[PDB]
Amino acid sequence: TKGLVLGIYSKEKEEDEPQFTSAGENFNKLVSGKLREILNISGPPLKAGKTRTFYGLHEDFPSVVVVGLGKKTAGIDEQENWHEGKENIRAAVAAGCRQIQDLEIPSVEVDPCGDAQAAAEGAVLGLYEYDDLKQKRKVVVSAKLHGSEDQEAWQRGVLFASGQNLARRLMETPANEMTPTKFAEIVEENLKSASIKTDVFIRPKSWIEEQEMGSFLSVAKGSEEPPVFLEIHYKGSPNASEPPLVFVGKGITFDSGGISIKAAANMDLMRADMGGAATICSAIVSAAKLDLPINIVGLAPLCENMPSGKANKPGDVVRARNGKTIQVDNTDAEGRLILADALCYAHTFNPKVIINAATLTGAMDIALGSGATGVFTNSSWLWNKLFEASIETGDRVWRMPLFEHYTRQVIDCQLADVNNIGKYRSAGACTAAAFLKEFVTHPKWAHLDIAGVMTNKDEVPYLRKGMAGRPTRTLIEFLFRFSQ
Amino acid sequence: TKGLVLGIYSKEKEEDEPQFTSAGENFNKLVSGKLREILNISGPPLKAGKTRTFYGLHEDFPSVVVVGLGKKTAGIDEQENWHEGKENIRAAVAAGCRQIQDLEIPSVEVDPCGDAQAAAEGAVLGLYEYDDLKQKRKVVVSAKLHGSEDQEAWQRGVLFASGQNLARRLMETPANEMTPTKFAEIVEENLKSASIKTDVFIRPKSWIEEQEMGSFLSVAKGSEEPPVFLEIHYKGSPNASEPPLVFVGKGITFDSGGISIKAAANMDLMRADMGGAATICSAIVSAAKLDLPINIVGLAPLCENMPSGKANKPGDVVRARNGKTIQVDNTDAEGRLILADALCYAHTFNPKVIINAATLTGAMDIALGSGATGVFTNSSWLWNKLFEASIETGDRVWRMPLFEHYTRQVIDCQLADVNNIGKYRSAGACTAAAFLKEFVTHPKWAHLDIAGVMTNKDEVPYLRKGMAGRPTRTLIEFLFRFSQ
Amino acid sequence: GQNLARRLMETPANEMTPTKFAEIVEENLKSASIKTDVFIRPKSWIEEQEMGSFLSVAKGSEEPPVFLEIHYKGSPNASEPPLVFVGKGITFDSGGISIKAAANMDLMRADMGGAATICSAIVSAAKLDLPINIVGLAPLCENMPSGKANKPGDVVRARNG
Ligand SMILES: CC(C)C[C@H](N)P(=O)(O)O
Ligand SMILES: CC(C)C[C@H](N)P(=O)(O)O
Ligand SMILES: [Zn+2]
Ligand SMILES: [Zn+2]
Ligand SMILES: [Zn+2]
Ligand SMILES: [Zn+2]
Ligand SMILES: [Zn+2]
Ligand SMILES: [Zn+2]
Ligand SMILES: [Zn+2]
Repeated sequence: TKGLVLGIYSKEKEEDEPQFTSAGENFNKLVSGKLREILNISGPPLKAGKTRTFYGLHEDFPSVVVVGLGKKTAGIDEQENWHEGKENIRAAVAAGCRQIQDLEIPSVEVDPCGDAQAAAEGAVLGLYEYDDLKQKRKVVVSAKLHGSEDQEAWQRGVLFASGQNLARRLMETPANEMTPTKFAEIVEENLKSASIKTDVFIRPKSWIEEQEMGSFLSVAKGSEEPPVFLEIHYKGSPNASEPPLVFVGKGITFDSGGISIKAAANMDLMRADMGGAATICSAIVSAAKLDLPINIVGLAPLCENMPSGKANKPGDVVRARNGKTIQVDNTDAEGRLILADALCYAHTFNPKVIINAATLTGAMDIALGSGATGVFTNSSWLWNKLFEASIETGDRVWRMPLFEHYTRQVIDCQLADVNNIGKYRSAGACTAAAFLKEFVTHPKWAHLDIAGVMTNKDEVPYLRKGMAGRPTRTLIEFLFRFSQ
Repeated sequence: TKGLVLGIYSKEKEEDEPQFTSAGENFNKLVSGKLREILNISGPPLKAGKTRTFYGLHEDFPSVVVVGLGKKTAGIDEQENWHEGKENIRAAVAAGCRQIQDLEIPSVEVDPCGDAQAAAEGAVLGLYEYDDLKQKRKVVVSAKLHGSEDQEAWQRGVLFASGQNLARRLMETPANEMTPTKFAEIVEENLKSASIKTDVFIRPKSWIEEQEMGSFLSVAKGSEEPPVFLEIHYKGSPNASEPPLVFVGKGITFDSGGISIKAAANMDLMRADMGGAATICSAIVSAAKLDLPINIVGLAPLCENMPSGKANKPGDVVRARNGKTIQVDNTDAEGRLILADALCYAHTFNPKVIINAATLTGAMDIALGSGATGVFTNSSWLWNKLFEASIETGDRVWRMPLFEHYTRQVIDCQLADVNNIGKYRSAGACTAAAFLKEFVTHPKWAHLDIAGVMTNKDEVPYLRKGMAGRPTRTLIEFLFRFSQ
Repeated sequence: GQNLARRLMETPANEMTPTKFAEIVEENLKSASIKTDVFIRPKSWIEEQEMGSFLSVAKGSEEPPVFLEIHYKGSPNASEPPLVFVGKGITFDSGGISIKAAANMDLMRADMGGAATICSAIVSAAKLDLPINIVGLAPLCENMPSGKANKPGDVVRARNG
């Protein structure tokens, strides 16, 4: 069995009938108008994101799925902050591919729909499913471009989507399999497979100790699982001495909260508390695959946050790499503790920019949910580059404030230089960002709180229910544009 | 007796000693150098917002309070989105006036500190206290400009500050006194006092019924306190037919939650659930006092949300003025219910702009706290005007997303056209804003969720602990600039 | 028959009041067969019957309570003993003074499901022209908090004493 996905646009006012894409009309012409005739017989027009299946139209394609693409000239929607045409394509193609898979068809050719990269993204992201640990699995589908004219664009989409899917795999995998060491080894193999101009160092606890990363170590000690500090280098610039861009990611492989233990309900989702590490590392792997002409460094402190007879205790005071003391009032505000040391270490590379990502606060989820990643930055130039990249990818970002108003609430501390939780519950994501800022002196730093976009139910049409791997594509796009 | 407040700046690198303002140096000369001498003897220099008191320097001023103003040329802070110099002045003058009041002095003269409007704002906002119901009260202080050169600017500051204090009084007053009827009567007397070019309509229940405002009526019926729909007009434009700007404010005089009853802790603060109505009505009163050349209409639905044998019941379906049905899944999401009807009615005036304010969600507090008012708008032009105005006033605003992503979660409704609570618990402020949007078709609409700025502890230096009346001055400034 | 029960249960409580429920059941039963009788008993009858337990629940709300009594006389022998069906008809359950939590309280509009299922079954039995006598009983009211609602610890007297 071989399937075919074809697109059709919504009818414009002066048109007599809705228009097929170039590929759609070519196929219609090939079958002497039978595609149009059957679509007409089937009833109401196909709206954006909807699908309909026609059988036996051609010997090579027993199953043809037509998908609605919406308005043909849909461009950048100033109200939604994204390119609507691309989002329509990703949604439609994903829907069409899911139908092909339900029919248990192993291979499908996909209409480029006027934007091969967007089409490929919808197909690859849409078909993804983490099922390594199940006996019963859906049929494996091999999606390929229909035609031979937009090969580069199609493959670019496959590459961007594959980067996001690696992130999703890492996030979804249960914590007993996805340990700090396993995560580091998987990232290592993918980066090396991407380019030979790479270096990876899986730093052990002894190195972490030598580096005086006391804040990170305090979180790790409660668990029996060994911690590691992942450091990756991609040497893409023609000039070896060119200052690198540095990415930092929160790698808590499992967050139980520690002594300040979490409630039971849905705690399983905390296996994805290493999402910041997953997204930044995956973006670097993709940049390496594309061979972007830039130097990039990735840093990811990795460990578990568990309760035991040697775990962090509320009230304990720990010393960060930069000498600042931190009062650990709540052991479950552990992300900011491991990031304090990683951010400090990031300055040693004399980077052009420092960008960190973390599933940092439940407050961010209460704030924006899965609508957009929250971005706190001291550089409007940096905010604008991230914003522009998100418009292209559809994986949106939204700016959040970095004000002294919030800093004041974390430096007001009984025992130390800074407290790991604010004096109030208000503005949880903002006080968390203020805490991170006390460990940053760089002029171009951006903190991405991705807690709200950790998962997908049905919000992003082209992602099945599960860990989302967002905003991997936005980081890749940012890197591509920066390199140009 | 009379007190005196004088300013001094932080010393600049090239300067030999910190410099007094023009008024401070004049006073020093008047007392033959005794002020500089005593300040030197007293020790460490005065930093921004700090104060020090000197006695017996002059027969007419037994107590002189010197206040730190910070850097003289501090202008717009690109990281904080406000004019820092003005904020420094407001804080310093407020601290100085509080010291004079603690000394029980009834009159104080205030140094204009290079910006008489900011000085007056610091004095008038800083001294304010709602103490009508207390037997023991602080001395009533009469603040006046030291000198006469900048009297016009001083008077302007007193006006802006008085507008905010009216909002504070309305918000702070207990609900058994500040009923829908009382609120309307106070606004009425203040508006007529401000200008004869005004009209006030205190609409009774019978009018609300004739207007088919079923959503608003459903919230009010649970209580025995009569509801009113306050409608005010300010006819400032030279052209009577010039389209007006319309303001709408949530007026819940007390929110117990109704059948979906609230928890007891701090429920007393719900007496300020009419803050949206207070801020927009006070801004209009001030605009009228300023004699701005524009037409403005203010709309404020007012009622209590109480449990009883005839109160809204979860699952009930009500019909809004536009004919759209609403499923009331949670009776405590009452603000969006009353606003639905007010927003529909706002369109009948064929306005240029529609701006509503409301203490709408606890989620907004979790999102940004008291750092800034959240602004949801379909117009980037409108966002920029509000943002620019906020830089001047110091009472900050921060943009929040108005995406279909959030709309989808409120139109997914079991029984009606729209549900009063989202399908999920994430992004509460965003889903609430989406709900409001279903009752708006205007191209220039802005929704201000002021729940997080309802109160002040000590975040804003120049406001004592209590209801804040934010962001009244930002609305007044927006109106002033719009008229120019 | 099942869909009628679904409609009654799904309809919001501000529309599906004790009075409205009784009126819908009435029109459907009379439509089903002429061998029927419908009694929409008011509060005064409930009081005469000394139904103190039922009355204690209803008083907290301003919505009038009713005791719905329906008969289907299908047996050839008029004196044949009937089968009696009884259904709980709480049109909305807020819990009263022992108030419920907010989450999903909207579903309590279906707390009259017992009344809906037995009354609809009787309507259907009548449509089928079954040769039996049947009586349906449905006490209907809301359970709301107020200044005159049932108070924990209160003692009430049922019809049997
Ligand atoms: C819900 C989730 C994003 C919470 C963070 N892992 P925390 O417990 O470190 O705040
Ligand atoms: C805390 C406060 C802002 C809650 C609103 N009054 P709601 O109960 O109407 O959401
Ligand atoms: Zn995982
Ligand atoms: Zn945690
Ligand atoms: Zn965490
Ligand atoms: Zn009040
Ligand atoms: Zn409420
Ligand atoms: Zn409210
Ligand atoms: Zn019902």
